[PDB]
Amino acid sequence: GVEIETISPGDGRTFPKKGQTCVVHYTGMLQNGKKFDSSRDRNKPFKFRIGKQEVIKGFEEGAAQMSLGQRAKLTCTPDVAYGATGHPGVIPPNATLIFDVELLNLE
Repeated sequence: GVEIETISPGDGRTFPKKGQTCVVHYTGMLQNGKKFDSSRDRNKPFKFRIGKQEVIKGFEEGAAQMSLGQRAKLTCTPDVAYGATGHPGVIPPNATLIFDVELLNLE
């Protein structure tokens, strides 16, 4: 389950498609917890493409449901990202993930 909470401004029409390399200022957040990941710290805004299952499934479905300039807010279910496994040391099992995602992309 991917739930989108978009901070309004953007264009609403430039949607990511297959084979398009896109640029996202993401920001990770644990529900009832602190941050765990941020592109704002490294300031390299994470160039990635669509259609290769590179990212987790909760972040993948929310990427296609945004547009250029928009500022959404993800709520990733445990089963789509790590809730069975848990990323060792960083993500516990059965974790519900929160993301601040802005789509300032190319292509």
